[PDB]
Amino acid sequence: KVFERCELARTLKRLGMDGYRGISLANWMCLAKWESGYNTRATNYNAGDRSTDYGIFQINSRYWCNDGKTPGAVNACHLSCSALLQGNIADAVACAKRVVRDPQGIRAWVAWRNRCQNRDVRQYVQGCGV
Amino acid sequence: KVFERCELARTLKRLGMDGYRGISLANWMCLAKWESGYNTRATNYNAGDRSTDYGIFQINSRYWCNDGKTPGAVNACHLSCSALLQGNIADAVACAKRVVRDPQGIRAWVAWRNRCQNRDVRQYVQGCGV
Amino acid sequence: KVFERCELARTLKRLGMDGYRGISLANWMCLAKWESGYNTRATNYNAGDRSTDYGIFQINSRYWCNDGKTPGAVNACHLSCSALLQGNIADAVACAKRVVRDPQGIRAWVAWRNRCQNRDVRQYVQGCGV
Amino acid sequence: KVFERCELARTLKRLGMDGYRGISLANWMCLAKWESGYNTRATNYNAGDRSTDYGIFQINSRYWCNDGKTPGAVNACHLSCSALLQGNIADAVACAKRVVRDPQGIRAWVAWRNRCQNRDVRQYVQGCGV
Amino acid sequence: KVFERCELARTLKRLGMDGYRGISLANWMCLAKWESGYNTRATNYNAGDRSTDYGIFQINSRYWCNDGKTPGAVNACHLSCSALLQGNIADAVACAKRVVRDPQGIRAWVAWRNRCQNRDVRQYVQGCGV
Amino acid sequence: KVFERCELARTLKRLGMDGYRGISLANWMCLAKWESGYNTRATNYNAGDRSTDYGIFQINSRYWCNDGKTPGAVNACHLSCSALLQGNIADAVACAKRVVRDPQGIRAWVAWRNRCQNRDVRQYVQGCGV
Amino acid sequence: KVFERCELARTLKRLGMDGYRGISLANWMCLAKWESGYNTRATNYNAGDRSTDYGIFQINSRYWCNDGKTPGAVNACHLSCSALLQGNIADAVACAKRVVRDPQGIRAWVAWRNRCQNRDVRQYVQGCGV
Amino acid sequence: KVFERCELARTLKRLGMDGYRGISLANWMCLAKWESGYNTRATNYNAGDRSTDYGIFQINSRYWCNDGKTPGAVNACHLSCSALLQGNIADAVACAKRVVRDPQGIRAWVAWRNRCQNRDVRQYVQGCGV
Amino acid sequence: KVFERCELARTLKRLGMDGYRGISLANWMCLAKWESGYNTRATNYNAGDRSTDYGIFQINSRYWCNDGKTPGAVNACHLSCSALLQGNIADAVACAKRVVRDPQGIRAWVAWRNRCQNRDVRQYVQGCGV
Repeated sequence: KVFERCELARTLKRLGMDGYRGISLANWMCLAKWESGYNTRATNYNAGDRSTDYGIFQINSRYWCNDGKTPGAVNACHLSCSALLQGNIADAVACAKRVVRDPQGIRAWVAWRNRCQNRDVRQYVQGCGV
Repeated sequence: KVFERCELARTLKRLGMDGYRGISLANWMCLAKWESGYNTRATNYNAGDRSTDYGIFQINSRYWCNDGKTPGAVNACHLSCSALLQGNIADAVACAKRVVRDPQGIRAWVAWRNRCQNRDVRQYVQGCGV
Repeated sequence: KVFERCELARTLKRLGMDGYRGISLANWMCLAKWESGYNTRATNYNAGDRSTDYGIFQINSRYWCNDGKTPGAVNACHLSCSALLQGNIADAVACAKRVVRDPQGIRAWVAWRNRCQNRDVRQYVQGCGV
Repeated sequence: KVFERCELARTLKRLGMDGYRGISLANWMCLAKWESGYNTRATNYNAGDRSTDYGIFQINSRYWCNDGKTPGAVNACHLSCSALLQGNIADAVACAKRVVRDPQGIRAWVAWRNRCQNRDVRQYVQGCGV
Repeated sequence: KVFERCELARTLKRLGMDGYRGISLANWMCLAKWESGYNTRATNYNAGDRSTDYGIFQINSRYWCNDGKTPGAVNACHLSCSALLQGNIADAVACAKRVVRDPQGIRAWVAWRNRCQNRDVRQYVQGCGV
Repeated sequence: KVFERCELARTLKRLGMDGYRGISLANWMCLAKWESGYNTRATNYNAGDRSTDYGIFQINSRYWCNDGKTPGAVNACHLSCSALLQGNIADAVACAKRVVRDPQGIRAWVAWRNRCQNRDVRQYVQGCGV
Repeated sequence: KVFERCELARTLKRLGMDGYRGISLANWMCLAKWESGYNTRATNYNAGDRSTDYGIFQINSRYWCNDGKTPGAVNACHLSCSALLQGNIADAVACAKRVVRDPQGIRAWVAWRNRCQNRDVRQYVQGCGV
Repeated sequence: KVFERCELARTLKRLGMDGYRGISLANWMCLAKWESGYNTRATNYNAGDRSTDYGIFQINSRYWCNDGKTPGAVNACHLSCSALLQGNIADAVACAKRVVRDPQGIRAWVAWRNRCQNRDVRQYVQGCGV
Repeated sequence: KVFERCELARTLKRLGMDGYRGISLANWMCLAKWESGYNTRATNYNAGDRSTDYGIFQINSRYWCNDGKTPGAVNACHLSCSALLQGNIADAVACAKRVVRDPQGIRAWVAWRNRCQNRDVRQYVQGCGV
């Protein structure tokens, strides 16, 4: 028997949660491969009120670029005049007899098992409990 | 028997949750492969009121680019004059005899099993409980 | 027998939930492959009132670009003069004898099983409980 | 026998839920492949009142682009002069002898089984319960 | 026998739900493939009153573009002068001897089974219960 | 029996959580390979109020670049005139007889198992408990 | 029996958590390989209020670069005129008969097991407890 | 029995946590290989209020570079005119008959096991406890 | 029995944590190989308020470089005119019949085990405890 009685108080004006605006979860995972890279800000834990962050506060830019006006026989396969961009330029240009991405192989992800769990995600106010 | 009695109080004016605006969940997962990369801000945990963030607060840009006016025989397969863009430029251009993406292979995802679970996602206020 | 009696109070003016505006769920998943990348903001957990975020607060841009006026024999297969865009430019241009995407393979997703579960998604106020 | 009696109070003025505007669900899933990427904001959990977010607060843009006026023999297969766009430009242009997308393969999704479940999605107020 | 008696109160003025404006559901799923990507805002959980969001608060744009006036032999297969658009430009242009989309393959979705379930979606107020 | 009685107080004016704006989770993982690199800020833990960070506070740039005007026979496979960009330029250009990425191999991810767990993610206020 | 009674006080005006804006988690992991390198700031722990950091406070740059105007037979495979960029330039250019990345090998990730766990992630205020 | 009674005080005005803006976690790991190098600032522990750091406070740069105007037969495979960049230039250029990265070998990551754990991540205020 | 009673005080006005903005963790690891080198600042422990650090306070640079204008037969495989860069230039250029990186070997990471742990990460204020 976890407890005979609670007997918390002889008087009380309230018990419980007012204005609960919180967001709760159990975002745990069980996998074989994760790719979360290629970002401009990442995994930064900032505790405290009135936090602030800026990628670029101010940029007074004037800009000229020329990838053209080329009178030559062959200009090909080229990324050029890229600028003022906040983010990732990935696999931008490819020139090939054959291009492939992520071929999944022969019998390459077979018979893999997961047995992962949690008991509860609970936010509560109780006079006595277990 | 978890408890003989609750006997919490001799007087009370309320018990429970007022104005509950919270969002609860159990977003746990069981998988073999996850790809969540290629972002401009990611996995940043900011505790505290009045938090603020800006990707680019101000940019007074003037800009000229030329990828044309080319009198040459062949200009081909090229990303050019990209600019002022916040995000990801992926697989932008391809020139090939054959192009493929994600071929799924021969017997490449067979007989894989998952047995994953949770008990509850519960936000509550109770006088006594188990 | 979980409990003989509740006997919470001798007097009470209310018990329960007023103005419950919350959104509850069990968004758990069991799968083999997830692709959630290529975003401009992602997985950012901001606790606290009066939070604010801006992708670009202000941009006073003047802009000139030319991908034309080309008197040459062949200008082809090219992404050009892209600008002021917040988001993802993916697989923008392809030039090939053959183009394919996501071929699903031979016997490539066969006999895979899932056995995943949860017990409850419950927001409640009760005097005594189990 | 979970409980002999509830005996919660000798007096009460109410028990239950007033003004319940909440949205409840069990959005759990069991699958083999999920693709939720290519977004401009994603998976951002913002707890707290008076939250605000802007993709672009202000943009005073002046803009000139030219992809034409080309007197050359062949200008072809090209994305050009894209601008001021918030979202995703995917598979925008293709030039090929053959174009295919998502061929589903030979015996490529056969005999796969799911056995996934939940017990309840319940928001309630009860004096005593199990 | 779950309980001998409820005996909740000696006096009561109400029991039940007034003004219930909530929306309840069991949106759980069991499938093999889901594609929910290509959005401009996604999976953002905002708890708290007076939340606000804007895609673009203000844009004072002036704009000139020219994809024409081309005196050349052949201008073809091209997306051009796209602008001020919030959303997705997908598979915009195709030029080919043959174009296909989603061919469903030979015996490619055969004998797949689902056995998924829930017990209840219930919002209730009861004096005692099980 | 964890406790005979709680007997916390003879008088009380409240017990519980007011204005809970916190975000709780169990983001633990069990995997074989993780790639979270290629960022511009990462894993920075900043405790304390009024924290601030800037990627570039101010940049008054004037800029000229030329990758064109080339009268030579063949200019090819080149990234050029990249500038003023905050983020990652990955696999930007490829020129090959064949290009492949992430081939998944023969029997290369087979029979791998996970058995990982947690008991609870719980934020609560209780007079006595276990 | 962990305790006979709590008997904390004869009078009290409150017990619990007000304005909890904290973010809690159990981000522990069990894996075989992690790659978190290639960043511009990393693993910096700054305790104390009013912390500040700048990547580049001010840069008054004037800039000229030329990778063109080349009248020679073959200019190829080259990254050039890169500048004013805060982040990572990885695998920028490749010229080859064959290009591959991350081939996954033969039987190269087979029968690997994880058995990792935690008991709780709990932030709470209780009069007496275990 | 860990304690007969708490008997903390005869009077009290509060017990618990106000304004908790802290971020707690258990980020422990169990693996075989970690690569966290190639950064511009790393593992710097700065205790104390009003901390500040700058990568480059001020740079008044004027700059001219030329990698072109080359009339020679073959200029190839070269990184040139890189400048004013804060971050990592990795694997920038490759010229080869074959290029490979991270081949995963034959039976090279097989039967490896992890059995790692923690008991709790708990921030709390309690009158008496164990 | 760890203690008969706490009997801390006859009067008290508060007990607990106000304004807790701290960030706690258990970042312990168990592995076989770690590579955290190649940085511009590292492992610097600075105790005390008002700490400051600068990579380069001021640089008034004027700069001219030429890697071009080469009329010779073959100029190849060369990093040139690199400048004003704060960070790491790694594996910048490669010219070879074959290039490989990190081949994982034959049976080279097999049967390795970890059994590492911690008991708690706890920040708390309690009248008496164990």
